[PDB]
Amino acid sequence: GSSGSSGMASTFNPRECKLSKQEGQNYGFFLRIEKDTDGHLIRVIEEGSPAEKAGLLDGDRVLRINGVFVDKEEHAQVVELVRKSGNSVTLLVLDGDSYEKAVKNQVDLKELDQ
Repeated sequence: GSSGSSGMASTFNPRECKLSKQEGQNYGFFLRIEKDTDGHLIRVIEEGSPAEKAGLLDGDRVLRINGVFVDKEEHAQVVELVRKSGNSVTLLVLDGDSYEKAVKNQVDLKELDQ
């Protein structure tokens, strides 16, 4: 059963990303992780790359990948999705402050749908 809810609590302002690359070519960025760190880590952001153009910064946490909550998923679960995603991949990056306030208020982040 799909019942409609009434009375939202709070909602953050996530940043959407639209990456575009050719078949065989690379995006420019890579999905990495850091010890004792929440969310996903993004390092190796080449210059003038199609990955950064999407406001992609270092350490940026990708709430969901291609429109899929990848918080509990494994580094392998994401990377793969990014591939099947297609020529164009979407990513949702949240601000540190916001994220922190979320992980602290146990606020469902997966819900965040830009």
